[PDB]
Amino acid sequence: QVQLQESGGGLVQAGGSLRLSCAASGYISDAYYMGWYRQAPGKEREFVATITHGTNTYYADSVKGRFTISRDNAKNTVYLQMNSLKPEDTAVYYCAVLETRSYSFRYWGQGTQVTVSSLE
Ligand SMILES: [K+]
Ligand SMILES: [K+]
Ligand SMILES: [K+]
Ligand SMILES: [K+]
Repeated sequence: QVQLQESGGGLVQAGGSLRLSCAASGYISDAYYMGWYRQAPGKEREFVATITHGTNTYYADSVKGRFTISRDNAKNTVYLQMNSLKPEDTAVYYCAVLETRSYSFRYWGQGTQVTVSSLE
């Protein structure tokens, strides 16, 4: 039903910063989760961060202390601020919504590529 659209991917230096955003085309309950996942070369997709109730967050340990998730409730948009970027953060980043009526359905965006370069 609702369409999720990521923006902000690109090519960034190791140690750099990048901010992704994901806007939904319809109303998302403040009590649903909006989150980020990523899929790196040769690996399965993995959880990155999620947020609900405006400010209640959870991060994968691989990114905790480097990435920040935030959310604008009115605008149905979630954001992923990346700092201290590492080459191992290179991946396609996908935003997702998890409904909390029954925790049974997840909705996915189309993905945005983030490439962290080790070349100086
Ligand atoms: K809160
Ligand atoms: K927390
Ligand atoms: K909303
Ligand atoms: K450089």
